[PDB]
Amino acid sequence: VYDPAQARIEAESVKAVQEKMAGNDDPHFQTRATVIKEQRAELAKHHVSVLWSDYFKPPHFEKYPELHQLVNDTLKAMSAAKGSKDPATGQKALDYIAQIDKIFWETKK
Amino acid sequence: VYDPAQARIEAESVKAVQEKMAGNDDPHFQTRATVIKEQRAELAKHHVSVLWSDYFKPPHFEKYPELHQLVNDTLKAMSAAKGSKDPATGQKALDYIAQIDKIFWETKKA
Amino acid sequence: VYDPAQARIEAESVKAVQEKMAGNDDPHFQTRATVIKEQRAELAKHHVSVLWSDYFKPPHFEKYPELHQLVNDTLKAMSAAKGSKDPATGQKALDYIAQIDKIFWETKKA
Amino acid sequence: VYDPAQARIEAESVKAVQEKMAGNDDPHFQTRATVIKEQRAELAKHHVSVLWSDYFKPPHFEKYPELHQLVNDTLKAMSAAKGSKDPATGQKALDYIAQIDKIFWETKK
Amino acid sequence: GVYDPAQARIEAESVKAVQEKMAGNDDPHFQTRATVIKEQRAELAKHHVSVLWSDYFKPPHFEKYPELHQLVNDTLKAMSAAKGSKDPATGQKALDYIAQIDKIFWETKKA
Amino acid sequence: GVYDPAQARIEAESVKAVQEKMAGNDDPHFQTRATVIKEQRAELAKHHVSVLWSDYFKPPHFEKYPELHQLVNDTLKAMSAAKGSKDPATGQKALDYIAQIDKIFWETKKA
Repeated sequence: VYDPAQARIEAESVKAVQEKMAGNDDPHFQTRATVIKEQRAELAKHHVSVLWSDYFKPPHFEKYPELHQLVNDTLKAMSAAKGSKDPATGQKALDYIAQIDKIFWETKK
Repeated sequence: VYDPAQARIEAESVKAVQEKMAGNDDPHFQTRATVIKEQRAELAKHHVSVLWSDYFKPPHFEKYPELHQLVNDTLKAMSAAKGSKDPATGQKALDYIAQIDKIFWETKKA
Repeated sequence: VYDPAQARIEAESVKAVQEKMAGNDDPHFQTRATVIKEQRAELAKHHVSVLWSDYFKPPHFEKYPELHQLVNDTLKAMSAAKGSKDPATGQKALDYIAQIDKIFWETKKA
Repeated sequence: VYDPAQARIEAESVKAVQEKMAGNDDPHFQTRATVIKEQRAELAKHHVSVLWSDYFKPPHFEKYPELHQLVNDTLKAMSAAKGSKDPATGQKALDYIAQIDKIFWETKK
Repeated sequence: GVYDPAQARIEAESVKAVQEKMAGNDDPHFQTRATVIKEQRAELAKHHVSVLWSDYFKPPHFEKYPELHQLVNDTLKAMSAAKGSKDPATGQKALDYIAQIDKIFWETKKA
Repeated sequence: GVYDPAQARIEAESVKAVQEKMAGNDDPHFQTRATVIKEQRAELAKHHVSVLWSDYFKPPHFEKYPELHQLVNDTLKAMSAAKGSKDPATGQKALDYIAQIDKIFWETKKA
């Protein structure tokens, strides 16, 4: 059922929207890309938060003690991106989702 | 950016919920699982629709004359699964999404 | 029960918001109206989609071979309106919905 | 922009779902029709509440003094229907929306 | 289940909090984000206020307090004005209105 | 804008309120409606608790209170158990957990 792919696609969409904000400076487009970035950001946050609450059971946290702070930093990096036009912040959020994805599949093997 | 993975994952939750409905008889669980199935089914229907309306542009409908119908047959297979406890109806929906995933990537490479 | 009135009313909010964007220059209002236009546009797109997936059954697609495309052209006309301040793009979307409303009722009588 | 047609279609859907609950007694269908009835009911309530807050301006209330309690009774009748399997409660909610619709069009003339 | 205007107050306190942050800044991005947040939080403030009126407040509450109907409407309208404005004063007018509904709320929990 | 666990508490108080109404009744319709409401309100309780953890609580709050991370996870999981159960005791376990996060919340508003 669970997959971090839903967090990736929404966060891949945040960076995509940020790259497009650089090559167009029209007020209407800027506003629209801010409305979509806020929605896609909160959705990415939800999917990451769900992985932490509903999937990762108590023995997983005893196995990877840094997981708790990682999920928090992932959510926080995504909130920074939600507030930024810089694609690097969206990529920081993607790099943070990749770390969770690595740990996620290491619990399916 | 789009990816039919969003539809598949939500459709995979439907078949998984249908299967959990056969190993438990408790009225409260049957009720909860029905609510969840109704939620993920309409979410899967949303993701399939969005692909069709926002991703798939006119050159794709000319290259794939069957695409229009494949999407409608998926949305209806998923509506069937939404009102069925049978894991097969959910597996039928997943198989239609698999046909959309194949066409999707053939338009991403070249 | 279904009715394309739900799509038309939300699409009518889009054209009305586009028109209000031409008589005011205030940055805050342009911003608010853009947010609202993005909201009602996707709501209109939802109502058009739901007609196509849940109401329109296979005998309708055989009777109207152009229905599949009419719905996709509406969803795209509405996506154009969503990213345009031009009242015409919103009126183009309303005109496509009007073609869906005509076909809708022809299948309700007989 | 505003139209009570959105409240009608959702409340016409509540009565429709209640009629179908009478001709089928299978636990799965009953649960599904309860999930759809709860959603369609809250949506009907929202559209009626919006007509009252966003459309009807202060001179309209000075013109029809019974409007305030009508909108409340409409919302309450719809909450009774949300809780009932009886189609008559859904029709009571529809009859109450018809009264608002009558007053609505009498403000457009 | 359980109702409380504290839900309406917090989403309405968010509208004023956003309007105060819009005064010291000028950045096209920050201004836009605040408007998106103000539109959503004001619409949520309007939902909670409407819920108390329909779902919580029963018919005798309308006889005992005849002013309640017009008060809830003026709160919802004040919250629409706050949604449309950038001025913290219109956001505070809605908090003043919610405070009045809050006073009537706890009076009925005593009844 | 402004955060408060009172949002999490009320949606979590609704879960227990629903579970108590499920005990005295047996009606197939009333039982179903309560389950739909319990699923929605518990999922909303889980949202607010998650929001406080990511959006409100900053990094020094995690150093000062090292137990916070596991507490929020156990609250979210306790709320998942309440969502799955009909017993008011599991709905109260989540209120006990939220009460602990509430204590830590007001301590940081003093800091």
